[PDB]
Amino acid sequence: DKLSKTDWKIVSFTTEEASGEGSNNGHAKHLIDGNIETFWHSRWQGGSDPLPYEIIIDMNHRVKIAQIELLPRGRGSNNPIKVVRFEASEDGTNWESIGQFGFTNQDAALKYYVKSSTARYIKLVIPDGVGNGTVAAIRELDVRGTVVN
Repeated sequence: DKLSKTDWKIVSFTTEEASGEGSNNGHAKHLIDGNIETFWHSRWQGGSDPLPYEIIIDMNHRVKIAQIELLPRGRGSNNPIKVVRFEASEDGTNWESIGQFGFTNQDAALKYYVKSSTARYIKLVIPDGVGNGTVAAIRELDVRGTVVN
């Protein structure tokens, strides 16, 4: 029961790879395009960007969030993210932490049982100081929950 991402938009991001993966891969928008074969990648071409990394998504729906999933690059790639965090916001300005979790570069989705929260906006954070590096790649972010009418 993953929610439809068709209305989701990227608000902002710290870093993406806009050139090195071609026009149709590597960008922040590739996190939410529903395409398993594309991924957001942190910048590598022309040099890296320093941690922390964030990506803010406007779902364009208000959602009571039950779980968030991340689908790793996997496939034997170097993608050594260790720790991820999520934040959520009703209004886009006031943010709450909804949990910190582990990451491993497996092929199956990672399922994150976040703090129960209601939000229009979500934020993926790859923090500094916890042994993450500057190499990060994620095929999909998904949300399980219920749209508020």
